[PDB]
Amino acid sequence: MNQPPRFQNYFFQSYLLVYEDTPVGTSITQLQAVDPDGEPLIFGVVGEEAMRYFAVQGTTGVVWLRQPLDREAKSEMQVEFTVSDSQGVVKDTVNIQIGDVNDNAPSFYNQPYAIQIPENTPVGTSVFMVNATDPDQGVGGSVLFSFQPPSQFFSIDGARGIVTVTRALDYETTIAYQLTVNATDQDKRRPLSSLANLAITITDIQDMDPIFTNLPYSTNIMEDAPPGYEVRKIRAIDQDLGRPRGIGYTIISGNTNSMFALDYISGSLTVSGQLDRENPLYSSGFIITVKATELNDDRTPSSATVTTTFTILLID
Ligand SMILES: [Ca+2]
Ligand SMILES: [Ca+2]
Ligand SMILES: [Ca+2]
Ligand SMILES: [Ca+2]
Ligand SMILES: [Ca+2]
Ligand SMILES: [Ca+2]
Ligand SMILES: [Ca+2]
Repeated sequence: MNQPPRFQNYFFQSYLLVYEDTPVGTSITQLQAVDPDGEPLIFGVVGEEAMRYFAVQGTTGVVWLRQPLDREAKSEMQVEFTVSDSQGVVKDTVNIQIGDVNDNAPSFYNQPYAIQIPENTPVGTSVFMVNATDPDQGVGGSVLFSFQPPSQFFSIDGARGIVTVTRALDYETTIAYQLTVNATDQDKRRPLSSLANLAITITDIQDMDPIFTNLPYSTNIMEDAPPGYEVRKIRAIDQDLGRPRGIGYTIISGNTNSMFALDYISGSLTVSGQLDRENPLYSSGFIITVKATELNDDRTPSSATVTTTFTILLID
């Protein structure tokens, strides 16, 4: 009594691994069967998808790949093979798993990457997160982030891609950082990587005292010089250039007999009294000190001040 053949390959009970990089023409396996009748057998494969991907040599059982594979497109196939004798056909299904190779670089997303942060951001603070996927499996899909070149002022966490400030920032030294993030997969035979720019703008904070312009201020004037005559226009600026504050100008000392007047807003230092060169109160001249004070929006004084001391002499 003729008996139908039986397939034997382990992979009918489990899966047949075919790596995605297998070239067209490669023999991916050989079907094996037993039949008790001393009779030739014919091997093949059925189904439109399977017959397009695989060729079976009728006579030997050898299975060949007809078509290129791509795990990231299709990771898996159900495939029915057949073995035939003089009596009929036997069919069994095989789950064919498409094995992964590291053939994709990491991809950044949510670009462009840029942030604005103020110069007083504390060391330790996390200011950005990069995002990247890699569709490969295992270590070939595991991403490590780093800065190339590395930064003295920022770090990025290898696994999480979180950027932190690692040294005190300062608008007065550096207003912009152009950093470069690297994303590398962990596949040790063939690693792959890609790059993204990260733009960090720095923002100004009031942390600089004002400073006097056009120094020095020591001036000689005619002893005859009348009331209203401008000795000098005094000028100071907020060194915080991003959102400067107004300045208030005062005379602190040495203005003997209220001889001079200093306009609070304009800095115009003028003669107010009648000059008398040899009066014993000021025969040596005037050693005047002047203060510029940064003002709050609402015109009340701040603590940011600067003083300069200069001499006014009187001439024949
Ligand atoms: Ca048979
Ligand atoms: Ca692929
Ligand atoms: Ca990869
Ligand atoms: Ca892959
Ligand atoms: Ca600063
Ligand atoms: Ca500042
Ligand atoms: Ca200031």
